[PDB]
Order: sequence, then structure tokens, then C-alpha cells
Amino acid sequence: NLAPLPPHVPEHLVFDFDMYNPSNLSAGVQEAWAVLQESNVPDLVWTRCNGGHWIATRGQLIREAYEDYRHFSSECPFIPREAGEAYDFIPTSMDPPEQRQFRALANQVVGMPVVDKLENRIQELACSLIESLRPQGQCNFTEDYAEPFPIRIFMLLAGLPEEDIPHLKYLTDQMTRPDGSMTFAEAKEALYDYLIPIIEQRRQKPGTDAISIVANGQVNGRPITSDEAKRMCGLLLVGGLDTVVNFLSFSMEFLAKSPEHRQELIERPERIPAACEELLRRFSLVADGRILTSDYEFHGVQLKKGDQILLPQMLSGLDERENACPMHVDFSRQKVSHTTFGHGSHLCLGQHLARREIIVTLKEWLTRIPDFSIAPGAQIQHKSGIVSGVQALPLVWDPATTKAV
Ligand code: HEM
Repeated sequence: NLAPLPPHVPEHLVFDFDMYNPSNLSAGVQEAWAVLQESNVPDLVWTRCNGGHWIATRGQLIREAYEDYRHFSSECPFIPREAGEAYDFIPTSMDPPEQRQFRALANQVVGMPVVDKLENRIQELACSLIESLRPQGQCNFTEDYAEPFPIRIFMLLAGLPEEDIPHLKYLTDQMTRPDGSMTFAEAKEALYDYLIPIIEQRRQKPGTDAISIVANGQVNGRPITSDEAKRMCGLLLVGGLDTVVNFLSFSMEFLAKSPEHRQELIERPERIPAACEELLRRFSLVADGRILTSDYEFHGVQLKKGDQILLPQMLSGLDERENACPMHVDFSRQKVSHTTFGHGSHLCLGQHLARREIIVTLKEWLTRIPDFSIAPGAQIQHKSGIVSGVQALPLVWDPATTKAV
């Protein structure tokens, strides 16, 4: 299902890549996207898939475009166009300087200070979940840890009942990895209908939870509106429910296949932070974009106003020009270059929370379950979209090789 090639786009720049169903997905989602970095592919190409849009394939261009919000606006940051136009989350649908004050408020509820304060609960939950699974000798990692660990921490931060997780997780996933069951707008609206009642309650009887803080915050020297709080909380729900949740599975899948890397972190724990960064590079998973504010010649390519351009955060770190032997995991890389958490004015505010959750998981999991692997004959499948993920990850291990703390 390709859209007619626009007049201004040269045929030699055409490369029909589908970000929601890459042809080489069976080899791994990152590998599937890396086909865009083969020698036969230009640095900047146009795909006729998903309505038609540009795709920057090199880290240099991706970074450049994310810095130049003047030409590349966040007003319509998602592909397809229908999703990008319906998307109105704050601050991700705003350009500087309008995003400034909202970004500051969001930083108040998920910033480093909050993460350091919540570290004890994060550690507590990781240890509890892992210790419960340890003597079982098996688990379905996605539903047994990848999901409950980051999600319960977020629901605690936001003061939301855990009973609502199933409902919320379904909706956030419809936005990032569309099922065709409902439009982007419908999923977004459902999320808003859930928040509206809560925000109204929190504005009346304020609490100390993340939603209360956002709902009663100040922006531009004045009170934040019910609508703006809703648009901010919508983004927080996606960050809490569909980011780290997916990344942990890519990382655990790799570790299950690499005894050498597991042993490495076990005897050299101080390398965990660096391992976290290298895994964030190798298993990068986000891909959003921008919209051209006007006609513009970018690196010899003529872009037209209204054109959408995908700037895959995932691709920068896999670019061989940024990291030699990009598909190889090396915890000792002199410089782990990547844009996994974004680049520019919208650099992820939850990156500190994400790193803390990843580092705690690596340390606590390897301590109790140092030796494990993917279930026999199990064929792991990945899924692609705005945020990519792992369908299922069955792991197995000899309980006799585990350690209780
Ligand atoms: C491994 C996990 C994560 C990854 C890879 C990630 C990635 C990103 C990226 C690439 C952006 C920028 C998008 C753009 O430029 O349009 C972003 C923005 C953002 N992220 Fe995350 N994120 C993660 C986890 C989280 C978590 C756990 C939270 C909080 C609950 C969070 C909150 C935010 C917020 C609030 C923004 C908007 C910043 C702004 O617009 O100024 N993220 N994230």
C-alpha cells in the first residue's frame, strides 16, 4: 500500500521502508531498521509507505534535524500524518520557546531528585519480583517482570490504582504500535477520558502524587489549565507504560544469549552503568519525527512545506560512522554514541528514571539468576512502531544455579 510519489521527490531517493512492519523484522527489529544503512541507500530517502515521508538514515542528519526546530517542527511529530495531527501531548507537540515552561514542570515530577528519592522503592520492587521468580526456573519475562516492574513504579509515582494497568497498557500500545482496531485519536481520547475525572479531583483535593503536582502547577507565571495538565499526563502515561517496559526485554533477550556478558557484570559491577549505556545504544527503540515548516534544501535534498520526516532516534547509534561494528555489544566502548533518549530541546525527561530502573534490574537480576537462557526452540519475535518491542520472552534456568539474598 504505497502512496503516489510526489512531484518534488526524485525517484533515486525512493526506498519503501515500512516503520510499522519492516521487511527484515525476523532478523531483529534493530537489524530490520539497519537495512536503511546499507551502501545502496542514500543518507536521506523517501518512503511511499504510511502516506509517504522522508527518513533520515544517518546520525549526523538525525541530530541536525532535531536541533533545528525552526525547520523541523514537533507540531506533527508522528507518522502517519493522522497520528501526528491528532497528537497533542505536552511538551512533545510544542516547539521552543513555548515548550520551556511545560518541560520544567514535567521535570518536577520525574526528574533526578524524584528518582533518587524513589530509588529505595525501585530496588525493593525489583528484589521482590525477582526473588519470587527465582525458585521457579522459568518465566515469561515480558509479563512477569518487564511490565510489572516499571509500570508499578510509575503507578506509585502517579498515585494511580494498579487495577487500571490493563486498561491503560492497551491504550498506550494502540498509539505506539497500532493494531488497526482504533485510530490514534480514539486511543488518545480514551486516555484523556480516564485522566479528566482524576485531574478534576486532584485540582480540588491536591495530593503529593505526580498528577496532583502537574494539575496544580504553574506555567508562564499562571495556573496550568485542566486541558494542559491532561495533555502532559497523557505523555507521562506513555513514558511510564511503554518505554522501559520494552527496552528491558531487548536487553534481557541479549543477556540470555550471552553468558560472557553476564559473567562480566557479575564480577565487575562497576561496569553496569556503562553496560546500561551500551545496551541503550544497541537496542535503541524509539522513532518519531518532525514536520517541515516550509520549503527547505537539506543536504542537497529539496524538502517541501508540510512534508513529514522520520528521524529515527534508534538509528544514530547503529550508524557505523558513529560506532565501529555497530551491531556488536561491547561494554568497554571508548565512547557509546547514541540518541536513544532523543536529541535537542525534547531530550527525554524520564531518562534518569529509565537508567535507574535498567541498572537496578541488571544488578538485582544477575545477582539472583546469573545463569539463564531462552527457552528451547523458542522463536523470539519483535514488533516495530513509534516504540518497538518484544512479543514474548520465555526464559529458563536451573533453580539450583540461583542465589537468594
Ligand atoms: C528507555 C526508555 C525511554 C526512552 C528510550 C525514551 C525516549 C524519549 C525520546 C526519544 C524523547 C523525545 C521525543 C521527541 O523529540 O519528540 C522523549 C521525551 C520525553 N520522555 Fe521519554 N523515554 C523513555 C522513558 C521515559 C519515562 C520512563 C518517562 C517518564 C515517566 C519519560 C518521559 C518523557 C517526557 C516527559 C518527554 C518529553 C520531553 C519534552 O518534550 O521536553 N520517558 N523520550
